[PDB]
Amino acid sequence: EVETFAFQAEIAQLMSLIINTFYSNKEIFLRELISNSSDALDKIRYESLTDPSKLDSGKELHINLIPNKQDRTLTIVDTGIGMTKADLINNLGTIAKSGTKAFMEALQAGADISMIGQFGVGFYSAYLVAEKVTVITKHNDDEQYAWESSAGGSFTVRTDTGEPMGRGTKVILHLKEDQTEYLEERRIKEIVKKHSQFIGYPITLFVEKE
Ligand SMILES: O=S(=O)(Nc1ccc(O)c(-c2c(O)ccc3ccccc23)c1)c1cc(Cl)ccc1Cl
Repeated sequence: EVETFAFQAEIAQLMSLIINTFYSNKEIFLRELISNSSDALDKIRYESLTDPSKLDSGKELHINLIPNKQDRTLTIVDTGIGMTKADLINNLGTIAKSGTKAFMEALQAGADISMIGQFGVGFYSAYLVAEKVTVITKHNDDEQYAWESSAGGSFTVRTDTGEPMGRGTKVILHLKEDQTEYLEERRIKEIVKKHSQFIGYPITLFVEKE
C-alpha cells in the first residue's frame, strides 16, 4: 500500500538548507512551481504534435492555482505530461538530471536561494513555505500516484484512487502557520504578476467558496 523511501543524501541536505537558511524572499516558490508546470505542458504539447491520441486524457493545457484557507493549502494544478511512478521517485527523490551539487556549491560562493531554478531544483523551494508537500501525478503510461514528504529525510509513494485527474500534476502545499499570506487572492495575483506574467498557458486563480 504505502512505500517509504530515503531521499538521496544530497537531496536531503539541500532540503535541510532550504528549511534552515534564514531567507525572507520566500515568494519565489510559486514561480518555480509554475515554471515546472509550464515545462510539463510544453512536453505534452510537443508529444501531441506527432500523436494526437496523447490528448485523449485531456485537451486543455492550463495551470490552476487553488488556495483553501480552511485546510491551509495552496495547490498548483497542471495538465502537463505528468510522471510515471519511476519518474516520480527519481525526479523528486534523487539528483537525477538536476544541478543539486552545483546549487549547493553556488550558495557557498555567494549565490542566493532565489537562483534555485537555474539548477533544476526549484521544486524544493516549496519547503520555504510548506511543512508538508503532496505531489499527485498521472502520466498517460501509468496509474495515478501520490508522493508525499514533510522532509526529515524520507518520502512516501502510494497509489491514489479517490479522484482521477486525467493527466498532469498537482502540488499541494500544506503551508506553515506563519505563511498563510500565500492564500490571499491579492498576494497570489501580485506574485503571479511579478514573476510569472509571461508563462504561455492560462493561469487561473480559483476563488474560495467561503
Ligand atoms: O523536465 S521535467 O522532467 N518536466 C516535467 C515533466 C512532468 C512533470 O509532472 C513535471 C512537474 C510538474 O508538472 C509539476 C511539478 C513538478 C515538481 C517537481 C518535478 C516535476 C514537476 C515536470 C522536470 C523534472 C524535474 Cl525533477 C524538475 C523540473 C522539471 Cl521542469
